[PDB]
Amino acid sequence: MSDYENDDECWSVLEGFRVTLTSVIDPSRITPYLRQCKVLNPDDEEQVLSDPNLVIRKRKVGVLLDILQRTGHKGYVAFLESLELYYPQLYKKVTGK
Ligand SMILES: [Zn+2]
Repeated sequence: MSDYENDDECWSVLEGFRVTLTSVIDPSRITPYLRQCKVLNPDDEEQVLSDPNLVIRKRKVGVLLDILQRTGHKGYVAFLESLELYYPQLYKKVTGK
C-alpha cells in the first residue's frame, strides 16, 4: 500500500482536453458505471445528480475529474472505458491511438 499517486501526469493531460471533455461527457449519466468501477463515491453521485438540467455540465465534469484523480490511474482507466463505451470518436481524440 503506497501513500500518494504520481497520476498528476495522467490527469494534467486531460486538462489539455477539458474544453471538449466537460462539453461532450454526461457526468450524471455514467454515475452507476463509475461507482461500479469503484472510482466515484455515493456522496459525490448525489452531488453530481443534484443538477437535473445539466446546463452546468461544463463545470460538473471538471469538478468530477478533480475527485477521480484521488483514485489514481484506476479513475483514468474507468474514464477511458466510459469514453470507449459511450463516445467512440471522443475516445480516439483523448487516448490518441
Ligand atoms: Zn497514471
